[PDB]
Amino acid sequence: TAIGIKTKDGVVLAAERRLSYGDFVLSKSARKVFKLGRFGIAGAGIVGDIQTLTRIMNVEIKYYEMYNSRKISARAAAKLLSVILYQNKVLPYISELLFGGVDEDGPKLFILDPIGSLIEDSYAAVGSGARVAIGVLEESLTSEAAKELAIKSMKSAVERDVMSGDGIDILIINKNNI
Amino acid sequence: TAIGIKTKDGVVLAAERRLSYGDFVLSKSARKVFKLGRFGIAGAGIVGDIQTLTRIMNVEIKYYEMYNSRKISARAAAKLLSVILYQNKVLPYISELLFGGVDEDGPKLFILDPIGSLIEDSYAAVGSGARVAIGVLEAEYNESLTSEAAKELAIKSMKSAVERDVMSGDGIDILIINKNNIY
Amino acid sequence: TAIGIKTVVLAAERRLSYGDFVLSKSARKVFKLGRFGIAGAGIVGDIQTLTRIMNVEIKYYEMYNSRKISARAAAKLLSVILYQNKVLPYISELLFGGVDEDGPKLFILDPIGSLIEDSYAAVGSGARVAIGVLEAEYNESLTSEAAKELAIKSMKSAVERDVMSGDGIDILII
Amino acid sequence: TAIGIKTKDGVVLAAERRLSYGDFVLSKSARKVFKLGRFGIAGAGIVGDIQTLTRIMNVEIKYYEMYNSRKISARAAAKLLSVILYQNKVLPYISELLFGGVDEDGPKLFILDPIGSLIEDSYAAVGSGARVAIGVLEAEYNESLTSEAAKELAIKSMKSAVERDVMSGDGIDIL
Amino acid sequence: TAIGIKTKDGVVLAAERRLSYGDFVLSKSARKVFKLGRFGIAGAGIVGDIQTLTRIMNVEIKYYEMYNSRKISARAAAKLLSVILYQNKVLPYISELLFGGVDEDGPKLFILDPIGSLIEDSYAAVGSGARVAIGVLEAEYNESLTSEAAKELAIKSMKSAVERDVMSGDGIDILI
Amino acid sequence: TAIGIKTKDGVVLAAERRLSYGDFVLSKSARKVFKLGRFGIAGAGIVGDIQTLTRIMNVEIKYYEMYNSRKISARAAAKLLSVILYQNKVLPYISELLFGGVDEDGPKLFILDPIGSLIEDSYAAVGSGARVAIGVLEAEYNESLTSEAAKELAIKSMKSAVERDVMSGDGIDILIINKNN
Amino acid sequence: TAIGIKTKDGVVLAAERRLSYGDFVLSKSARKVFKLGRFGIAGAGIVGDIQTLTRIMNVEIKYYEMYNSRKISARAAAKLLSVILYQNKVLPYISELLFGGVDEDGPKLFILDPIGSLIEDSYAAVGSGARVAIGVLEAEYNESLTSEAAKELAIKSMKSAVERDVMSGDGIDILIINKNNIYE
Amino acid sequence: TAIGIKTKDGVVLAAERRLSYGDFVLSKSARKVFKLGRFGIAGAGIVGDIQTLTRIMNVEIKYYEMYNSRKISARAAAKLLSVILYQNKVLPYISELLFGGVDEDGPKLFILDPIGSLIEDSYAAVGSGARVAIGVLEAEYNESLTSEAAKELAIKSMKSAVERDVMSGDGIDILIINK
Amino acid sequence: TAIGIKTKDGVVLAAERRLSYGDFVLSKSARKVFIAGAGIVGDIQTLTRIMNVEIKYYEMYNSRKISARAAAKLLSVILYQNKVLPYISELLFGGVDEDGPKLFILDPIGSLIEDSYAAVGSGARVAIGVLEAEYNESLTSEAAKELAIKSMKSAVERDVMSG
Amino acid sequence: TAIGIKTKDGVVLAAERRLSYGDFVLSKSARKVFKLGRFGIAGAGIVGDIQTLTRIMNVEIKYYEMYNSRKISARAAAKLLSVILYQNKVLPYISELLFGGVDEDGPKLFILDPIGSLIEDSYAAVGSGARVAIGVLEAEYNESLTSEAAKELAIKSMKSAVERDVMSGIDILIINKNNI
Amino acid sequence: TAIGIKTKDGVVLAAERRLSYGDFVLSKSARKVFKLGRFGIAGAGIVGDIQTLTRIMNVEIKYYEMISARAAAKLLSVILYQNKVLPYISELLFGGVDEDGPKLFILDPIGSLIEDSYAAVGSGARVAIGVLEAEYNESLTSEAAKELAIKSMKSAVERDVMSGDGIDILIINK
Repeated sequence: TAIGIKTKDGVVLAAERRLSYGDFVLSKSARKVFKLGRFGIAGAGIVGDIQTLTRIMNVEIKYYEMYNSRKISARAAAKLLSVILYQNKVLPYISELLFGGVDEDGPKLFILDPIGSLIEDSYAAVGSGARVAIGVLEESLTSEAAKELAIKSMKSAVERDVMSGDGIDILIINKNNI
Repeated sequence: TAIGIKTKDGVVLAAERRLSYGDFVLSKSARKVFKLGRFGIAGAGIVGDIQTLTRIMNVEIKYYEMYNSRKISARAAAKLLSVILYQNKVLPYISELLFGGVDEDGPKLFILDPIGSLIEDSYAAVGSGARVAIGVLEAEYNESLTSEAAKELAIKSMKSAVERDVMSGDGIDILIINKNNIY
Repeated sequence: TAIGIKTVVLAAERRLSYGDFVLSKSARKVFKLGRFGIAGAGIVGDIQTLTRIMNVEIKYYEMYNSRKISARAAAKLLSVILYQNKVLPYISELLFGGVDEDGPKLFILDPIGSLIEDSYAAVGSGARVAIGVLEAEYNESLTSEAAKELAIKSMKSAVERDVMSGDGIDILII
Repeated sequence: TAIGIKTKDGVVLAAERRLSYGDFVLSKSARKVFKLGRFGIAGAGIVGDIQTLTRIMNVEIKYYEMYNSRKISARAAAKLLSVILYQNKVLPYISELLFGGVDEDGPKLFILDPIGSLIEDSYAAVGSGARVAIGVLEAEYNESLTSEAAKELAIKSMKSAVERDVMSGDGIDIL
Repeated sequence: TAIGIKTKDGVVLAAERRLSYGDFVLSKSARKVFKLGRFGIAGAGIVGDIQTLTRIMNVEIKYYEMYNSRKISARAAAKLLSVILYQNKVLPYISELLFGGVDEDGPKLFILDPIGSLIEDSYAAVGSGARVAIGVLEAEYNESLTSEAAKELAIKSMKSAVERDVMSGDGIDILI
Repeated sequence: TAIGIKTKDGVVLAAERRLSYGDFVLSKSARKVFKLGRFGIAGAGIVGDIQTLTRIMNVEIKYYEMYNSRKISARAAAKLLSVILYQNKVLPYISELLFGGVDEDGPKLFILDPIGSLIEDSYAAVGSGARVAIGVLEAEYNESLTSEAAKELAIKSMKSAVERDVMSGDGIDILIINKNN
Repeated sequence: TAIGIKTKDGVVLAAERRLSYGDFVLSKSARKVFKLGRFGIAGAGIVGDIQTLTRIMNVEIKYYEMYNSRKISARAAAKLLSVILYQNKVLPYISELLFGGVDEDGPKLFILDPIGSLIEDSYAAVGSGARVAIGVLEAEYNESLTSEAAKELAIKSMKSAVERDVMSGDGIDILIINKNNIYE
Repeated sequence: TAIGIKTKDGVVLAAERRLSYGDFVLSKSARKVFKLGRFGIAGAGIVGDIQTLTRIMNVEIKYYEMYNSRKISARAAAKLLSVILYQNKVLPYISELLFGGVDEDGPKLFILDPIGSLIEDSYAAVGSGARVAIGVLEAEYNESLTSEAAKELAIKSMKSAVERDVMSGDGIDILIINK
Repeated sequence: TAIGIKTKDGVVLAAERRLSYGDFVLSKSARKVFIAGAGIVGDIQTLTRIMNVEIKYYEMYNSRKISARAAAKLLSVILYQNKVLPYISELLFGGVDEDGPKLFILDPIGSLIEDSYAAVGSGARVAIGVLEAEYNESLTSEAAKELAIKSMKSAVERDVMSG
Repeated sequence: TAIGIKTKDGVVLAAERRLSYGDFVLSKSARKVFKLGRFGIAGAGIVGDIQTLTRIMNVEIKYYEMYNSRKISARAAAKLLSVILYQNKVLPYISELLFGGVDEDGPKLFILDPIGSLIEDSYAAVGSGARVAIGVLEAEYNESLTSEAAKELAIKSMKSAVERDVMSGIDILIINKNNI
Repeated sequence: TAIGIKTKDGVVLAAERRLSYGDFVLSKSARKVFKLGRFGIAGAGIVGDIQTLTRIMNVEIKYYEMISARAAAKLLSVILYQNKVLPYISELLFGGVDEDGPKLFILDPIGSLIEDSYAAVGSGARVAIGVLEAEYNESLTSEAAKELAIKSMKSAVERDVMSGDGIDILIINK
């Protein structure tokens, strides 16, 4: 479970903090939301694929940024991450991802598949309880009101999905704040 | 998930109130602990098999009680329930059960399989999170307990099973059987 | 079965059984690396070769960069070692425990290579049973030898209720 | 796991008291040894089949004893129990059994399969750790034993099966 | 079937001499115990994997002894043999092995899996009738044995495995 | 493993005394040779099917003998046993059988399948090591034998099957069918 | 079907001359016994694997004999053939083989599997009717035989396998192998 | 393997006497040709099905002959045997059969399947080596044969099937059926 | 279906000219005699062409023509190197050398067999039956032609895949 | 292989006489065309199902004809045979059938499936080579034919199926007015 | 479905113009007949394999020319045969006229070359060859064989579900 909400003021991301293999909870504290620089990503699936994609993307974000000195935007990093997922089509990174940032064009939110398909959409959820959470979600918002909408939708997914626990990490992309 | 704890002069039963088919919770309030009269049962598995077994056993407890002028002993109702489970071995009632009561011989607690095997034991758990809950019971066990201390032990073990089993959850029903009353 | 408790205390079984038959009553599943210790469950040969590879590459890092390796660094290294062989995964779930200048650190590793930081954990067959005991009695302000006693109670519960675990249990204090 | 030992006048039975479905122990106290009169039986497998076979055989032991007025001989109850196992060949009672008693012919010990094959042997074990336990019996079985020395032999063999078979591993009763 | 017994003065190994594919015995004389110096190994499984492992390990024991001036230790040859088993994990040498030797640290006995897991234990058995034979060992095992009393214990345990295992019988191979 | 040898003097049957499920021996003493009275049978396969077929055939031998006052022809008991095996074709008695007796027509030896096919033959073996044992019989069998020479041939052939078949055991049971015993 | 018998004098090999695919005989004359010079091999299984192993081993026998100036010991050719079978474990030569020769150590007989396991034994049979034929050998063998008496034992055992195995049949190819000469 | 040859003198049947389960011969003397009186049958397949079909057909031939007081035509016994095979379609008698006899209409030879299909033909073979044996028959067939010349043709065809089929061979049983 | 017959002086080969995939005839005129074998047509055609090239190979280098035994061992190795993906075709190889008439049977694995009379393919069972009835070692070339016509005609009447 | 041709005067049926199980011909003379009375049937599939259906239908034709004094209209015998095929849906008679006759309504030709579906048509083929044979029928087929010209069309179509189908390898019966 | 008919001194080719995946027609106009200079080919199967074989063969015809029908057929048999592991899933008809005379050829996805006159290929080929087997002549004219190809293809249209609605014809008289 992971939720992104697109506001005029920015992009809000939030996801669970639970990992369970099979029917058994291994950890009540597994971070599924990660911040780099200005952008936040958060996804669901196997944790190791998501963690290595946060680390690979952090390296190559620094690659372009030390090369150009003009920080990358959201679309540029999205197409990069779509190619990184797509080159390994034979052995796919088993993870659906949400990519969120704010550019000079405006706030941008992105949906990525394990094959590497890039989708623009305003509001989205990804994972086990995503069905339930998008139901709660189903254009003129504020950043902290969208936080409260994300808490309501994530709380609904907690009550009705067996794989989504607590944690409910919240992250606010602004152009203005960490 | 369902837990029975045997105390000297009393049996404590407790189980979840959560039903989920697949990966999706259909109901936050599904009763898995039932009282019959003299005695109480609680099990885990498919809900419809458990409910029809509460109803069939309720009927035949009244059958024995109206005829033979003696009240039911827990061993007699257990052997009856083992035969009812065992006659339908070809199409088994998919449910593991805990049978709890108090007779003149003393407190009695019973474990039942879908085939119909009867086991005498002091403490037991049944279902998805039973592994986790018996762990808590295996830490804190004495033969010399009180009824309300065993209530708190059942709350601790069921709370551990809530935090670490995906199939268990929201709510806990507790039936308390001292020799005097059953509430 | 293997248990880590963050105060870091690690403890695991010493029993190996293939199928329904015990081959050995003395199979070490806890290994020392200086001020580090790991312990895991699964196939023994994957765990032993991972103790040996990680010992070599800890010495690799320590001889080049001239300081003691961070537990996070050895964990991220071990996640890559598990992850490069995704086609033929090292069939073993691992617990990584150490103390750095940032503080005590405990880590959970999967055969794919996912890194998790948690306070208390168990891994293996009887882990379900053992985490139950830990969930009943764990909070954040413990001492090292009281957590040893908690690990003896939790591992003993897993001995009585898991067919794959039992016999003796190793205990390490970090 | 269940062990029978034949002594020149007397039969010793012993078995586990642990039931585990899958990799998880449901009960530390599951009776697998039963008494039916002057003699007794004990087997391994599914518990419900064993319990209903103790009860059915108990009923029909009383059947023969009431109607024919003489007592069950152990060969007669064994051939009866082989037919009870054999009529249900389509849906077999999933349980291997040890039948032990003493007749005027002498001590008699019997092995029964879920199909219903009857075997008379001196020493036997049945179940998961039976392989291990029969090893202990083959080291130290001789035809001239006493009852309580064979009790100690049964404790040694069952203790070996406890340490090297993951199935059971609790108290062991002795008949 | 192969049995190792650890005594305070040394290590005793013993195994079958029977090979049967399917339900049919091809040979009444198939050696499954091999001597490599002061090192005995003996294992069970496919014979060709065991035979090629005796020859490869014999070569590389000579490799270490010629290059690294000292003689070789049993822990070193065991870790070597674990790596040899582990490099071929994709196509595993289908054989469970017992590695036995004596070093200056003392008597050492070792169990190896086709994946390559190394285990130190006092007494062990490996193969079809190993279940039966370890039963005999679990009955009367003392840490304080003599070499020839442990020989007689190995004969009793191997004889039990002969009478109750269809795959192992009529073999007299005892190494120390 | 079970061997029948047809002599002019009579019929000799012999079989193992070993039962092993899987790779593990359950019993060193499992009787696979049974005498019905005038007749003797011995077969291989599942033991429970063989034991219940000895008992059923013993009952129906007594059935025929009490109603007809003629003793049973070995051909008659064989055709009866073929029908008993054949009626249960859906759930076959998993056992190959050797039927041996002596009639006024002479010595008769019979092979039965779990389906119920009846074969008359001089020498035969049935079971796991039967392949090995028939080799010995195919080397050194004659039509003109004596009863005790065929006993020694059966010990040689059964011992060869013991040494080269993992299912066969040490137990050896010998039953010579010739008017007496 | 192929039979080797170890005598104090030498080693005797004999096998069928019948090939049948499925339930149908393609050839009444298929040689399954081959001489390599100074000794012989004979096996059962797929014919093409056996034929290419006779040719490969003949080449590499000539390889060893032209270099090292000493003639070949049967143990060396056996260990060589075990490695040749073992290198192709992924695609095994589907053939069980009997390797027979006489060295200065004495007469030597060898059993080889498609994986490449080498077994030393006195008497052996390999193939479909090997079960039957080893039965005859297990009844009638002794350690003190002569070469031509062991020939007669091989005829009896192969004749039993002809009468009781569907995959074997008419024709027999006996080798007698000695230090002095080699007979057919 | 079983061979029937239709002559305008009589019907000749011949088949093997070998039974092998798997790759191993159980018996060198297993009768697969049976005579029912004036006529005879012979087939291949499982032996127990063939033997019980010889016994059932023998019983019901006596059934028809005792009630109707007249001899049995081969067409009638063939249609009877086709119904007996066909009623048990769920659990088929696993056996292909050759039915041969002579009626007042003339010599008659019949092929039966385990389902129960009846075929009229002159020459036929049934079983493992039947392919080989019909080859010999397809080379040396004539409508105008004698009884003993067709015997030699059956020996040649069965001998070819002995040399080229692993499941057949050993001895050969022949029973002439002129009148 | 393909038949080779070894006579005192000469080898006679004959085979069908029918190809049917499944239950349906695609062609009434498919040449299977060039050597002659049965199986998939494309494997046989490329083996006639490859062997023709390498027959010309040996003849242009070594002053002396191929002996039929040499071309058979060559063709056995060509079949055997591709054991992983076998040329799905059973072949009959027939020629005359100075040693005498030689006839050869080849499997898709590459096993070489020397016999007198042989058949290969669907109706080979039927045709070998005819050969087993009426063969002698002392035949003439044109009498063996008539024997091959009789055996192939029996296989035509009794095999659905030939014609 | 079996072919029916509907002409304005009568119905022509023709089929093979070859039975092969697997890849091997058991018989060069296996009748797959049967005459019942005023009319006839012919089908393809398992021979035993076809033979028992000819015999059952012959019995019940005599059943209807003795109780009702009237020979059966082909539609009535077709609906009967469709019910006979349909009652045994659990264990289907594995055979596709062609039913041909002439009534006072005119010439009638019928196609039957093992389930029991009845189809009215003009020209049809059934079995292995039916694909090939229907091609010949589809080439030039007028509604206005004569009986013996349709015989030659059936010989041409069956001969095409013989040359191009391995399972086939001719019995033809004419049915016009009251002269078979 | 595709039909070639060999007349006196000319090859006539004709095939469908229908493509349907599954039970659904995607296109009523899919060209399955292609012309290459002095001659032409037409086949059935997967369309992409046939189209890439027309283009590859066109390239190598220009390669050799910078021609006989037997040579281009043996080339196409080798092109089909080199890719035996991943076969071009397409059965082809190759038709042309050389100085030896008119030549018609059948190719399999393995690459077997067969020389014959009239012969269909594809789904309805069974039906269409039936029409051809009825009105056989070795002595035909080019336009009478056109009418025979239209009759046979029309029969295959009416009785095959994977054929019809479009029919293109190439004449290799010139």
